Amino acid sequence: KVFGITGPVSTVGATAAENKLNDSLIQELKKEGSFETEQETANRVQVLKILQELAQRFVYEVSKKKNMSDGMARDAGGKIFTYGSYRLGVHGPGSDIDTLVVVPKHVTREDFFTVFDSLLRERKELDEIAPVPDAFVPIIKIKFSGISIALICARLDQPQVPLSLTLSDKNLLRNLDEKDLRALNGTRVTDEILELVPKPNVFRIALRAIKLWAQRRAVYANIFGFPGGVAWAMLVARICQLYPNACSAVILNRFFIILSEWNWPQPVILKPIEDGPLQVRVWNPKIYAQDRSHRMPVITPAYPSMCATHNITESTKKVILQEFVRGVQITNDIFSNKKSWANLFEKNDFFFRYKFYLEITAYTRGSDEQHLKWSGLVESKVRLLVMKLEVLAGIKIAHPFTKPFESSYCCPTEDDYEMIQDKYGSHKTETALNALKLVTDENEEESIKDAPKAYLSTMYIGLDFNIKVDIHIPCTEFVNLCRSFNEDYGDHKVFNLALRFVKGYDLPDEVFDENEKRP
RNA sequence: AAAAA
Ligand SMILES: Nc1ncnc2c1ncn2[C@@H]1O[C@H](COP(=O)(O)OP(=O)(O)OP(=O)(O)O)[C@@H](O)[C@H]1O
Ligand SMILES: [Mg+2]
Repeated sequence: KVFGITGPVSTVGATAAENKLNDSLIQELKKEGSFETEQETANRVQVLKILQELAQRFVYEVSKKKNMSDGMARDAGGKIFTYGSYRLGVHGPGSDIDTLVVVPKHVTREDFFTVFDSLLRERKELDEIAPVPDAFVPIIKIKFSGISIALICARLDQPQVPLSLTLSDKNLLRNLDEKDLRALNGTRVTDEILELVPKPNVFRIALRAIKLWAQRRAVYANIFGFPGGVAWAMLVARICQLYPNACSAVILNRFFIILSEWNWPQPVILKPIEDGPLQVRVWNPKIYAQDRSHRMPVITPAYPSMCATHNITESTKKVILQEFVRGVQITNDIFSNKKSWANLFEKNDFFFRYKFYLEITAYTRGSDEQHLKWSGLVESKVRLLVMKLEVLAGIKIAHPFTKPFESSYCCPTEDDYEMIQDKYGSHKTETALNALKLVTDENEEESIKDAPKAYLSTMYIGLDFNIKVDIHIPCTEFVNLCRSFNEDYGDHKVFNLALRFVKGYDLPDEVFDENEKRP
């Protein structure tokens, strides 16, 4: 049993004391809501039934539009595969379902963003929709029967996709567009990770703990330059390979030690990187300057191997490492009977730890869908601002928080919209925004539900200075950069973007939870 | 072609 590219660090098995801490770890995971209910799971499976119905109808309808016979259009098939954390079996109650739609050659992504998009919109169950056709991997994001779904589409080079099709055959990848290869590899990567760990259930528990920890410590969000689900999965998988007989609790301790001691940017790799024909691009820092720039590379096992942490910046690297060091101290303390699992999973203090914050607000006076598009675009560029800021001589760190803050306002007139852009983002002025603000208290209320809305999504970057530092160049670049995608958001009567420098004590109330109090 | 699954 060779798992991975080296032998194990240790084949020593778990002691009674370690197994006791493993039992306690699992109980803390349960208490903290790591595992969804049976009903919640049933709800996911029901969505998957509908998505398959839609996928096949999608392929049939496209086929017919391309003048194929009734019988041939049916034979074209189409199917779905899960991928991501639900397929891996480490999802929680709040996790999305990642769904890959596999379609034959005559069905393209333009079809996906027109016909399949159309089919989703017919559904009474559709709560939200935000198509993102221009992304490294194009996606339709939806909320369906209250469940977040991520939908991507891979076009195979064959006339038919039978329901029985599997993705094991590497021949299926021949000559495929880069975007489709990435799509198919969502599913293939999950399956290979499970193949590459000595004890899948030890791996699953350890990963559930790392997902909870990373969420709590605010080091989980691919979009903002932190590792996402697959990067965290592969990191845990590597530790599992190195300690094949350890319990999950011990894997956590070793995870923090090994990854804090790791000689970054040496890559984390789960299996020898497969060579392909010269037509196919594989992660290789010797050939590609871009790959050489990856700060903490975590490489997917599925051919062709890619880096799952391209978005990591100098600042987010420093934060991840700080958190690993904390993990070492706390897990050691847990194993020496001084601390609890609860201590490890304690919430971050992002909004207490810096003197200064840069506040980024995307405004939309329009539909919820328009706001999802605009705010999604802006959110996707925040890491670019982080990178521009962190290279400025006077900046010690530019630390992005991992989730936007959403709010909406009743906004009957053009003048009201201009007022909202004035008063928001400062605790000094934020009380004046009410009572236009929508709350879970009065949202049911006919006047509130019926009113035109202005929507806000606000992101924060924590700032620490090497010292006033002039930050106008990165900020102005960012403002202008977002505007040009392309002319879709140039209308200032509907879309706006504002950046605000804010000191810690003037941070909005939204930022602090019930248990917490303003500095 | 500034890597939103
Ligand atoms: N940056 C990336 N590099 C490589 N593959 C990725 C990347 N981001 C997403 N994926 C693929 O898409 C899948 C789903 O992405 P998603 O962001 O939903 O993460 P996940 O693993 O499902 O975890 P969770 O949804 O619980 O946060 C991943 O598991 C992975 O296979
Ligand atoms: Mg997911």
